[PDB]
Amino acid sequence: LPMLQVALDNQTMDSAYETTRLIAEEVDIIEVGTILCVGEGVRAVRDLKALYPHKIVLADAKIADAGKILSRMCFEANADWVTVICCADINTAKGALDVAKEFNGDVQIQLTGYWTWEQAQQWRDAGIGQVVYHRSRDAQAAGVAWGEADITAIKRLSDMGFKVTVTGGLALEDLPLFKGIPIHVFIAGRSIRDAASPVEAARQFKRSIAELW
Amino acid sequence: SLPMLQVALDNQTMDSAYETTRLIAEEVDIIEVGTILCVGEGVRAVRDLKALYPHKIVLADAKIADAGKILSRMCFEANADWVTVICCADINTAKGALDVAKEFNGDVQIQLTGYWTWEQAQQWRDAGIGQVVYHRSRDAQAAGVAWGEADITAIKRLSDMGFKVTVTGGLALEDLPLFKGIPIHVFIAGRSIRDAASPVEAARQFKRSIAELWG
Ligand SMILES: O=P(O)(O)OC[C@H](O)[C@@H](O)C(O)NO
Ligand SMILES: O=P(O)(O)OC[C@H](O)[C@@H](O)C(O)NO
Ligand SMILES: [Mg+2]
Ligand SMILES: [Mg+2]
Repeated sequence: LPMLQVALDNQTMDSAYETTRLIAEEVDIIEVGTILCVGEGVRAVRDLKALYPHKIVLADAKIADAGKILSRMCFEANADWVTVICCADINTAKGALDVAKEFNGDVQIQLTGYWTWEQAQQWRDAGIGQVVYHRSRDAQAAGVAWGEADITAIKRLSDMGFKVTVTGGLALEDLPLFKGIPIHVFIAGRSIRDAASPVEAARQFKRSIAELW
Repeated sequence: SLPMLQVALDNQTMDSAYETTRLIAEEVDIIEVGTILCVGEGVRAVRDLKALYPHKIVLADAKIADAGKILSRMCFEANADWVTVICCADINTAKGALDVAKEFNGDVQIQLTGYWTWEQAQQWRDAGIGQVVYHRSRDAQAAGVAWGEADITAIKRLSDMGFKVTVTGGLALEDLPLFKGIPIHVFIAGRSIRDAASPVEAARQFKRSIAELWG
């Protein structure tokens, strides 16, 4: 089954803990959001992995350059996975991946904004096994909806051999769009954190995923 | 005008950054909180460095990729003057960051790290972005990528489009003459200042060379 990931897009640890204290055990992966990485720094990764060592922790650092340096910082803070932004030089993804292997972790390419199919082939040739297909929140706010072009692109990435994560303002009702595709992870940030009942929101996601896959 | 000099504080902790700034804060024009320091310490790095050096321009090199308004606002509430947005970001990300920047009488630079297109550049101009950072990736550098002709051509084209262009990426003193004759807004030096035997003298050498080349 597709795993469920909660995005902790919080500015401070105490704000993040307001969410984790409700739903840490209701999800498979705990993401330190980019907002939290910039707010608190990599202590957020160290702290959350110490709290939830049995969970996969993702540092959503969106690394753009200095792949080995920034990756090592996250992995030394005990991240399982790190993100590299899609426009990074290929050597940045390669550098992050080399460090990830030292820690038995993994690298995901975050597909936020502009990227190309040639770049996608480079990631595959470099040994990258995970991509995050992301509808940007700012695109969403400008009226961009999930659509058939997304489903097509997601299928194409899956066929290239990537494990695909899907994210970007996902609501419970969006899940059936992706049916039949071997999605690795669905991320929910707002739709879990900001729900009247975060526990219900997480359980509904898990229920629906179980129903559909 | 002479190109200004910006120090990149790509340190993992505040105390390491201060080992540099206590030497060169008054020897450079712009103090950058490097992406490595934003990730190492969080946005308190911006707040603390601006409190130390409130007369200096402080750049938060956050390389914002999405959530332009939220991430911009965090940096500006920490008293940043400038923030970076990564070149692949949705155009509405750049716009959102710029909207917030205007509230704080700050500014946004697009960081040209990695892959981007001339269509995207026209979009940034049309959105009201007035600065770009032309960057040779350190990982590209380590893979043997040198500065050269194609860079000069693109930097000129960016300047002609109306951007103030910052040049950065493993710059050494010996690289500066490649850019002579171009109205460069800022040169950034991270490693070549921080890691010098004498950071003060490294900064001063950059300043002397710049004054010779653009004087
Ligand atoms: O479900 P959302 O609130 O859209 O958050 C998930 C998304 O993937 C973010 O964490 C993110 O990385 N935005 O850039
Ligand atoms: O002079 P460097 O050590 O290359 O550092 C300057 C560069 O602009 C970095 O701060 C950076 O942003 N790298 O992505
Ligand atoms: Mg995220
Ligand atoms: Mg920088």
